Amino acid sequence: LQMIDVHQLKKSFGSLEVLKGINVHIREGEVVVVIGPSGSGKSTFLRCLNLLEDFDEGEIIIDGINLKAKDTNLNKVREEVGMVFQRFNLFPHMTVLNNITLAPMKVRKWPREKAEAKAMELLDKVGLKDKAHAYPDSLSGGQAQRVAIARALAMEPKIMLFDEPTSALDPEMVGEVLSVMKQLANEGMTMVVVTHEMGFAREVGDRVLFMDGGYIIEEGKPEDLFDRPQHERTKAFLSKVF
Amino acid sequence: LQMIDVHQLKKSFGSLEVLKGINVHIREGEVVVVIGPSGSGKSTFLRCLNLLEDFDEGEIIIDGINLKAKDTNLNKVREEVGMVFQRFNLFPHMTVLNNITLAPMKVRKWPREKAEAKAMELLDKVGLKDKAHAYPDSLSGGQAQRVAIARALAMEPKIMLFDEPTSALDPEMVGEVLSVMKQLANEGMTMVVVTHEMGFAREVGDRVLFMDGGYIIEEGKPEDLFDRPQHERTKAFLSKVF
Amino acid sequence: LQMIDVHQLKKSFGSLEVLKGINVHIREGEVVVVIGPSGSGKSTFLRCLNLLEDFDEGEIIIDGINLKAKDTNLNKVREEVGMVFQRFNLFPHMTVLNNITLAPMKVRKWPREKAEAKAMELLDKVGLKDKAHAYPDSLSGGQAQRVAIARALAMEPKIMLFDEPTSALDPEMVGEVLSVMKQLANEGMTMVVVTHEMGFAREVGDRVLFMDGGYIIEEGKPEDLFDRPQHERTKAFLSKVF
Amino acid sequence: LQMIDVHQLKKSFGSLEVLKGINVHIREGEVVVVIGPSGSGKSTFLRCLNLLEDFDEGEIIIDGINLKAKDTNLNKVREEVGMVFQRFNLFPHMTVLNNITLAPMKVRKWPREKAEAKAMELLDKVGLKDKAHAYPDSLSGGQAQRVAIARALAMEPKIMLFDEPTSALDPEMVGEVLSVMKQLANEGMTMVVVTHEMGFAREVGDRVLFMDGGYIIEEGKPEDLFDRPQHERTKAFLSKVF
Ligand SMILES: Nc1ncnc2c1ncn2[C@@H]1O[C@H](COP(=O)(O)OP(=O)(O)S)[C@@H](O)[C@H]1O
Ligand SMILES: Nc1ncnc2c1ncn2[C@@H]1O[C@H](COP(=O)(O)OP(=O)(O)S)[C@@H](O)[C@H]1O
Ligand SMILES: Nc1ncnc2c1ncn2[C@@H]1O[C@H](COP(=O)(O)OP(=O)(O)S)[C@@H](O)[C@H]1O
Ligand SMILES: Nc1ncnc2c1ncn2[C@@H]1O[C@H](COP(=O)(O)OP(=O)(O)S)[C@@H](O)[C@H]1O
Repeated sequence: LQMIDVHQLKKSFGSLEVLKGINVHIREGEVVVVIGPSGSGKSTFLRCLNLLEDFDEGEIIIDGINLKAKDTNLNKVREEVGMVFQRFNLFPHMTVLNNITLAPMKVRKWPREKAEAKAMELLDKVGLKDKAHAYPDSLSGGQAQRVAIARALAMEPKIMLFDEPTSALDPEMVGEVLSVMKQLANEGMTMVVVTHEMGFAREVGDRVLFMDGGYIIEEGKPEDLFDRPQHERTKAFLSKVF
Repeated sequence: LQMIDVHQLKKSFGSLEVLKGINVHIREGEVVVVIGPSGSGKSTFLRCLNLLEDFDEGEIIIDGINLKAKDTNLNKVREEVGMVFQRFNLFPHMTVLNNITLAPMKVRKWPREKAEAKAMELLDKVGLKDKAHAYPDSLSGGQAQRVAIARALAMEPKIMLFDEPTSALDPEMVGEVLSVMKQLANEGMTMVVVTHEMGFAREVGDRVLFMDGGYIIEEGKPEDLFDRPQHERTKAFLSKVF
Repeated sequence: LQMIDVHQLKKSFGSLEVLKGINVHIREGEVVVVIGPSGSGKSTFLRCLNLLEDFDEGEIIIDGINLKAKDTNLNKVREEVGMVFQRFNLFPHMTVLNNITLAPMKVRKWPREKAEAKAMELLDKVGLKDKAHAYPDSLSGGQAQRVAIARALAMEPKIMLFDEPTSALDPEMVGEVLSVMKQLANEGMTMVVVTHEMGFAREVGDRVLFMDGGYIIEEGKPEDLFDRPQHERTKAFLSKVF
Repeated sequence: LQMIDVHQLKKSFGSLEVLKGINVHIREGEVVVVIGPSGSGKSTFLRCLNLLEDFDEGEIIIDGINLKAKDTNLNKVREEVGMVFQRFNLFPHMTVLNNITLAPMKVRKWPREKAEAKAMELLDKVGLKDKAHAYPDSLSGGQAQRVAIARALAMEPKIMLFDEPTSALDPEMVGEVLSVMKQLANEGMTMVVVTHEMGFAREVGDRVLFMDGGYIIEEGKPEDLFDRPQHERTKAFLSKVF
């Protein structure tokens, strides 16, 4: 039924409880956009979904695989979840092409040639096939972020997580990244995107999750939550940032 | 998380097992369209959601109310779920106005004045204000189905069930009913619609459920399931519709 | 002057030269019927006149506007040319009415009321006023093709292109479509029609263009070209529709 | 009559309508400054003039060339319009000289000697003739922006666009760049400058365009618009600036 099933997820960092009982259902092929004030645990939530973070209480089931089960291979689960961070996504001492074939070649044992062809295909999809042999330090922010997306997709994941991938870029470079993300959404990839770009949220998001202080205060279709919020805290957040 | 939660639902008629274990998650505000071969249990399924049919196995929770809770709770489920049939939704020997107010007054103990006011606003919603005092025998099939909707809505339900609502209608009379259902969808009503109007599904439906022989064989976004069906039984059914 | 002026038009799809020097003059109000063997470039020619294809060599002037001039707005020219394809002409997720008012409201900025009123006039003209609120999937081939025509005319174009609009229809629904086309011809609309229905060409065509292998082998009034063709290739082709 | 002619321009990202109908007339030789609240669409507007962004409605004509004209023709627009961004204008891994000659040689097919002669002439223009063989990492931010201008100018554009050209600079380095831009203005260049440097605007601008939420709320001579604004939105923004 769901590609991502989260039940009463709780997470603390010592004395500080960040996630206070998150409940989420995301269907395969759905694009879920997460918004909310800072410190609400948006990034922490993504990190949990990417297995970069252990969790205290709750249950997380990815593609029918409970992360707490005996027979669960967490590295295998980590193979089906791709993630793009706000900033440093590439190894600097590696070329674009090699950054992309590294995991597929190691993890999925693809021969160097099967990996590189797939990488050239993803580079073309993001419009940077000509940068295959360049190093990250020579890319613009917008180009590096697109390559970061190609790299994550090279593992052919079932889910793609995005933690404010454009929040850092200058306005000129924002579109080229969102454009790739939109293209990716039209392809049926299950996506979870933390972002402040409400235009992208409305246009390509299937559902929006309003996270505030460790809780999902409201949930709903973009149109319904942005223009018909049902909770004052939601209207509050939406008004102040407008 | 879900207005309608269905788990491993099974329904048999002694020997005949109509529902072979279906699972469904419908969120508040979603419009779900159900399509599939005859004898697949689509209608029986709806009648289980409305407590019109009892089930042998599985679990059903509507708006947080389990369908196996005390009757007193089941009554609120009954009141909160509205349903429109192929035909026969109105009492033929009763005016349009009286058909609409009957249940609110009798069940919700609403007073005459409040019930009629609501009924009149609803007649405006479906475009049949001037038909308030007419009898069903004086309405076209298209106007009768619209009155059926206003009647189901008079109870202020949180969910609206439609079982092939326009199927008994001439093609010329289908649009006006679909138009009203679309308006209801835009207002955020949780809807479960069993229909053959595929165009309507593409425009108004959030998800489509393909049922075949008592099983939910495929589920997905209308465009995805319609244009790029993944399972063979789905493809087979669509090759007869498209 | 000349509603359509094409000089030495050449078109290639890679190393495949499809049109190799097309020359055509079509004055306003003329109904030009294009015939010829398969793969002659008939559809390609129409695609070019509708700006769906960029051409390699030659000139194309639509109502005095050269498509290669620096001050030419190619989009404004596309607004002037309506097209009806052999098959998929309507958005499946929209009603008949909404299919027709989409471009007029979006492109010509007509308020909903002015667009819908004009859409109803056209629906009536094509005899489908009672289908305004129906969806494409509920239409027969014949009805859908007539709505496709109604839709194209909604933009009030100066030219109407038809790529074998009845070739796909059963012989039962061919009539209603040609009928609308005949009525459109009687109204003075400049038309270009690719068709195999030679009965329509003789009756409504002001001129017939015999295309073969990317060249216009012969041109002339229907009677003259069908009854007394001058080129043996023209006679060869006509004797075979026999 | 206008080097830049913009009519009812609209640009949207889903429901987000960034530009809501902009009309702009800029004559050859005028210097137009654009000011306004963040999110008004100032940068998006400039990106439309340089064919970096595509638009939904209305039309743009640059130097008699329409932006919806054939490509081979749009390339001439791209060549005639230069632009300086707030930060990333140069390739950090190549020298000042090579940065300036790159496009001229690659795009305009200018030979090396001609390209370098022009680059040297332009370096004298911006006052960095001794920086020809330096790398961007050895230039102050102010020197780098002056090189960005020389670089944009090497293509001999008819129009120069500036998107907050000095905004990322220390107040101490803002003057040297404004000085170059002032010189460029005295030379008769058509310029569009999105900037917060009001003093510069009063001296160098022929007109000012105040943008607010996708609209050009007010326009006029710098002194008139700044010192005696007519509209409330204009007054409101200015109370935050002066
Ligand atoms: N590793 C670690 N160790 C200790 N504390 C952490 C850690 N990571 C986050 N935090 C804190 O958790 C809160 C949510 O961070 P989050 O970034 O998830 O909030 P948003 O993404 O909503 S801004 C915020 O105070 C972060 O400072
Ligand atoms: N009361 C009763 N008693 C015995 N059998 C019944 C009964 N009611 C239904 N059936 C049968 O259930 C199947 C699904 O009906 P359903 O109408 O749910 O299929 P669809 O809605 O998909 S056409 C089909 O064979 C119906 O003949
Ligand atoms: N997009 C594209 N890409 C590659 N090739 C194409 C394309 N479109 C057409 N062709 C070919 O051009 C020829 C004429 O097609 P045309 O349909 O114009 O011939 P008729 O209309 O006379 S049957 C025939 O081989 C078509 O296969
Ligand atoms: N690619 C993309 N996708 C979605 N939304 C976008 C995109 N690009 C811009 N926008 C938005 O356009 C608005 C104006 O940006 P503009 O930078 O033109 O405002 P100013 O220059 O006035 S600060 C603002 O909300 C920007 O967030």
